[PDB]
Amino acid sequence: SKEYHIDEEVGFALPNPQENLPDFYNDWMFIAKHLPDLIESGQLRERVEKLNMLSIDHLTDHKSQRLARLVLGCITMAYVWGKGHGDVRKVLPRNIAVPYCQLSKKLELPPILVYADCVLANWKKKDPNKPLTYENMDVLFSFRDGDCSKGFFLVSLLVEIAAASAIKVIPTVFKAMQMQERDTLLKALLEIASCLEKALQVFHQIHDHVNPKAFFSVLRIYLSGWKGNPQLSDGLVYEGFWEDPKEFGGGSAGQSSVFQCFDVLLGIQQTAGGGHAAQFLQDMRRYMPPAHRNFLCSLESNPSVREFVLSKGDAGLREAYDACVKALVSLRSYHLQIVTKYILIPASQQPGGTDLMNFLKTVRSTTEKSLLKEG
Ligand code: HEM
Ligand SMILES: c1ccc(-c2cnc[nH]2)cc1
Repeated sequence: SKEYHIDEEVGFALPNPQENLPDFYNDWMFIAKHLPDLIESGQLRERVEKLNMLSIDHLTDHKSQRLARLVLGCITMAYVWGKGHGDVRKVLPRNIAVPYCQLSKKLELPPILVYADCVLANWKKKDPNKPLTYENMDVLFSFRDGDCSKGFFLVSLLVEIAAASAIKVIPTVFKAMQMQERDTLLKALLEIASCLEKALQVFHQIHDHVNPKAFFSVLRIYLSGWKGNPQLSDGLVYEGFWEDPKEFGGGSAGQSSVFQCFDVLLGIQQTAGGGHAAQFLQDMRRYMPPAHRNFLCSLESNPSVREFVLSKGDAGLREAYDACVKALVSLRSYHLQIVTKYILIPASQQPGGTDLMNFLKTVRSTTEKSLLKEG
């Protein structure tokens, strides 16, 4: 279980992320902490081009390597996208590309900013004795003033944390199936449903902290990657590390282990078949920390909860199972309504969307298809 790097309180999020690196990395830190100013005044690219190549050896534990990935990922997005108006750099200068690629190799993550960087490791409490609540929290790194990165990253994190309450019930579910403990199983499924239902109320905060225009025209640009992307159609050159340009997708909650883990738990076969949705979410597991992709693989290998419940002729168990599935459907329906507000409407107002909505609707429909009763 410890091999899976799951926290009792914060689940897949990194507990108490580190905020400072060794003084040896001050040159990186200085750029990452001043991105909005450096990007806006046109100083960011020259500063990156001027860095000396720093060795990754003095980053000696997981938390410091994770902070360094966050730093280097944010700087890389700023260097590639610049001021976010379509002037793009196609080559990442060796003095940053090399350590970023070596550090990424060591962490078994791709050399692009991922969800586990900009959400799961990108946070702090304001006051260490107050709860994990939005008002008591902040992000460590933003891209531009007004980009709403705080509201976007933290609300994602707060959903991620609410879902965590359900993760610790998972071994109860499997124990109860194998021990033939019907009441324990039912109580465990109801508890999972309850937490997933709570996570939905958390998502409502998106409307308070994120504004559609800033999201659509700024933050979305900085989180974009270079896979299937016409602005960088062969991907990015990581100078001095690979000879040929490489394609990696940009930051995506398709990379969240929370939602992928409940679909697997419940037998929702989100990654089955050869369709586009299934392959994208399968591919995103490559963008998750290895301990969390290990967790998902081990869930896949357990007896099927859905098969257990379907074979008992037990209405209580069916209804509890269905409450879990329904909770995921309600989350995904609410999320679709967010996407209409934050992407479809802004894109209509500026002087594509259907493929996005069709991906999301495929995943919601696959979830709905798992209901045992029409729920
Ligand atoms: C402004 C708010 C948001 C917008 C515009 C938005 C947009 C999108 C888009 C475009 C995708 C498709 C995948 C991709 O392009 O990378 C997606 C997928 C997804 N988003 Fe969001 N999102 C928002 C907030 C959230 C939050 C707060 C969460 C909670 C962690 C979340 C969880 C998901 C999940 C899990 C997927 C994968 C599909 C699924 O499992 O249903 N999103 N989102
Ligand atoms: C950081 C935080 C959230 C996201 C996201 C939300 N929905 C899809 N991706 C991507 C990066």
